[PDB]
Amino acid sequence: DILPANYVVKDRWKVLKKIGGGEIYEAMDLLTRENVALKVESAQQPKQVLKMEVAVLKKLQGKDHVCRFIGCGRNEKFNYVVMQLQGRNLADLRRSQPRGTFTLSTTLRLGKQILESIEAIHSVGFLHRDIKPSNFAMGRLPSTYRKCYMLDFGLARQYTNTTGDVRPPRNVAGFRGTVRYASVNAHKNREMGRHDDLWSLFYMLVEFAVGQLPWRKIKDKEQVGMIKEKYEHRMLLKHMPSEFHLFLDHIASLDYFTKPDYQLIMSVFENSMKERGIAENEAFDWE
Ligand SMILES: COc1cc2ncnc(Nc3cccc(O)c3)c2cc1OC
Repeated sequence: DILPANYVVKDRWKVLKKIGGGEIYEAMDLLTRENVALKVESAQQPKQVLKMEVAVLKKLQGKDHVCRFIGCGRNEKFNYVVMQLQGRNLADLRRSQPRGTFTLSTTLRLGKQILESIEAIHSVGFLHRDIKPSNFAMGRLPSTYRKCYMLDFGLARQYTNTTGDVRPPRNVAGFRGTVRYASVNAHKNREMGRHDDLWSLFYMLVEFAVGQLPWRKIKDKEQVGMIKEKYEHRMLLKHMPSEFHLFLDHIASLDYFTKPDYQLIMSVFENSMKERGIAENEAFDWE
């Protein structure tokens, strides 16, 4: 641990505990009195990622589904970022379910919220590249307990320049993220694009509603990729709503350069809800 418990950052943020490990801590804000999330990076670290995380978090201020930026700093021993602390993550909430599945109501409403977060990061010129259940968390306040938040920009990459031109893909781009929700393109070590974050959303939603993915037990990265490539994705949609074939067909047609049709995907969730009598004001499964 970079920071021991009770350490005070800039005479304001007192360390309570390590939440996930850079390193992420729950801290006490001695000025405002609320608890906050505090992420640190050792100043000696070769590849410096938190400077990029701060840039992403700063460009997203105003958009829904992002933590409020509180502060940041650099010092001789560490670099740090302070942000609004969230609550329960989607991976822990799903494993807490009696069958390890969410209802279609929860799944569809989480899908809408995550897609908005995905379109938001893409609208500021970044790819997330690590879309997975544990990188999304519900709020911890009366005003945020039904809002889903996008977390961890440690694997993000700018896909544009200053003029909004799509930057050239590299010939090979070594994939760094998690295996389970990675698209086939990511497994092939090809430059990831906006469609690859949408592929991850698709695998997440299948898992939420079904409780498992076919490659779940496989640990070897290469084996998972080979199963995914050969796997008939239509078979994943057996117990999923019918419109998801439009979601799957659309993302399968995209390439690195092509801007996705976020409204086509959003209609897929909105029409699946409407055709089942699902309302926005509905209670989530953990409630
Ligand atoms: C209570 O649990 C958590 C609460 C969190 N609250 C805020 N941000 C988080 N992570 C985050 C957000 C933005 C960028 C970044 O690098 C990391 C959190 C992570 C948690 O789990 C570790």
